[PDB]
Amino acid sequence: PLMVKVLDAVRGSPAINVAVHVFRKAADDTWEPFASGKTSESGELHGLTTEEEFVEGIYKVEIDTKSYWKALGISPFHEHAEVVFTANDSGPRRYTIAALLSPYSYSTTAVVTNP
Amino acid sequence: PLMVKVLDAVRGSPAINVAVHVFRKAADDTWEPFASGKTSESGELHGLTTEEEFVEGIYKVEIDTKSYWKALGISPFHEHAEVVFTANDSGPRRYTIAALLSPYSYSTTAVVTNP
Amino acid sequence: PLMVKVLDAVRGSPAINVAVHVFRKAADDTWEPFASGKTSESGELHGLTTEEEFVEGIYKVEIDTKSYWKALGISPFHEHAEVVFTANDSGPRRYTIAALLSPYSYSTTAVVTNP
Amino acid sequence: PLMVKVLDAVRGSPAINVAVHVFRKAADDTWEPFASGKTSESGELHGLTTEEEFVEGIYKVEIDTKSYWKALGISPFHEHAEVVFTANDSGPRRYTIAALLSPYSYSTTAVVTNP
Ligand SMILES: CN1C(N)=NC(=O)/C1=C/c1cc(Br)c(O)c(Br)c1
Ligand SMILES: CN1C(N)=NC(=O)/C1=C/c1cc(Br)c(O)c(Br)c1
Ligand SMILES: CN1C(N)=NC(=O)/C1=C/c1cc(Br)c(O)c(Br)c1
Ligand SMILES: CN1C(N)=NC(=O)/C1=C/c1cc(Br)c(O)c(Br)c1
Ligand SMILES: CN1C(N)=NC(=O)/C1=C/c1cc(Br)c(O)c(Br)c1
Ligand SMILES: CN1C(N)=NC(=O)/C1=C/c1cc(Br)c(O)c(Br)c1
Repeated sequence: PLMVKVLDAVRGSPAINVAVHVFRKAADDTWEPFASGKTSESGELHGLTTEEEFVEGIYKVEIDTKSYWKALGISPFHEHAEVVFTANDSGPRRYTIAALLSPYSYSTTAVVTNP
Repeated sequence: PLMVKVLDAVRGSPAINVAVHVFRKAADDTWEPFASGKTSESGELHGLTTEEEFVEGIYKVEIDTKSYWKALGISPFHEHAEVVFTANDSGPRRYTIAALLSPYSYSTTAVVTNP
Repeated sequence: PLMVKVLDAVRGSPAINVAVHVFRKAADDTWEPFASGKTSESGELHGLTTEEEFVEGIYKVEIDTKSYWKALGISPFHEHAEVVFTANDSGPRRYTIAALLSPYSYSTTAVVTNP
Repeated sequence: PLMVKVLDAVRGSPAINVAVHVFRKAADDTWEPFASGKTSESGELHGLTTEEEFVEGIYKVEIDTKSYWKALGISPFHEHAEVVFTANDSGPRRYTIAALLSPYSYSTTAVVTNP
């Protein structure tokens, strides 16, 4: 139900080995750890959560962009990219959180499907 | 070797049934028809060409965005989105041409892989 | 030295009356309030800080995109757009933080100039 | 009434000295030259046309992105960025055509205002 995809707009490629941390806003309004991983050779991170565990709520996806650009010898602007959204608030959905990265810019979109 | 993917940034979904026409710049410098199709339920168009036929050159991918937005009752700015690029000019590659659409904006990127 | 500009990709217009909150990372590694305001009729927010006060550090620009869309007869995907970056690490610069908004996507860029 | 602005997502700067060519679709359905220029140090191109001359029609803005990148020690993906749109179909408007450039991606938006 939750997948993250990261692309590199400088090289025209998947962004490989990018670290991702996912949080859920708790009953008390603080950010509780939820899931993490690194992108694959296809720039994708699967297997973050299960349908059962991915209940309605506010989630934060942090994508560690800065370390990615440094490893490539390219000077970056942002510390990371943070995507904060409400999930499943009309019922269970499958989410792809995509990020397209440049050193001084990024784009993020959600593709939300109903099985 | 050539795939086109189209996303809708208003609805957060694949852009389905979007018409695509692909041209190749000919020896004479004019735009010759090459391939066409419509996006699927996943917003993807596969099977445009074969490795054999997809030789080096300048290609144009025209995505008929205007008809897409009209069918949805949303007022659009652009007539279409046109992506013009040189392909295979360091050797054969697999290309994904992605377009993320809004009524008054679009983003396009290429994901270029080497099998 | 710090300006925020916000555009609406649905309407093709400035995003007016968008609330913005700016934080700076403190010596103790928490987010200290730094500046705030709302975008004007041109989608711009000037007058956030002064050259003297805008020293080197990690800054967070929170753009309250959800309320913008909730006001217009949308229900968007994101809670807000956050832009986190290190400022003035090579000396004083002027920063424009731009954001282009759609209901299920946004893009953000920085324009960094040396006066 | 018509302005073009071009930004560089790699450097976080205006894209300076970018060539732009503007065409209008003629009664006979071919592309007639209309206006041209190069972006300034602010990445902007003003003075393309006048209110009197900029009547309703289909316009094409060609932004010569390849030469921009070829000058800088890149070899980009796209030959150019083309933006094709109907102007003034509900009456006279002022248009800013913005483009944010990366080597393998670009985004383009319109800001359309009613003076
Ligand atoms: C379905 N639904 C409606 N109509 N309004 C909601 O807030 C809602 C939430 C929801 C329901 C289930 Br069952 C589920 O597994 C997940 Br996750 C979310
Ligand atoms: C995500 N994205 C953004 N933010 N700008 C884009 O052009 C874009 C494209 C995209 C490309 C592929 Br390929 C893909 O599988 C998915 Br999902 C999205
Ligand atoms: C490989 N190569 C190099 N080094 N410079 C080129 O222009 C080039 C082009 C090319 C070669 C093959 Br065989 C092919 O199937 C495709 Br289509 C493109
Ligand atoms: C100039 N400089 C260099 N070379 N490395 C730095 O970290 C740095 C920081 C800086 C200096 C001044 Br004076 C200033 O007003 C601001 Br604001 C930032
Ligand atoms: C105003 N108007 C309406 N209502 N429908 C149109 O097609 C239209 C076009 C138009 C009118 C003027 Br007078 C003008 O200077 C420019 Br230029 C465009
Ligand atoms: C144009 N644009 C795109 N396509 N993606 C962006 O983030 C973006 C930002 C933009 C930034 C400034 Br500064 C500006 O004056 C204008 Br007019 C637009």
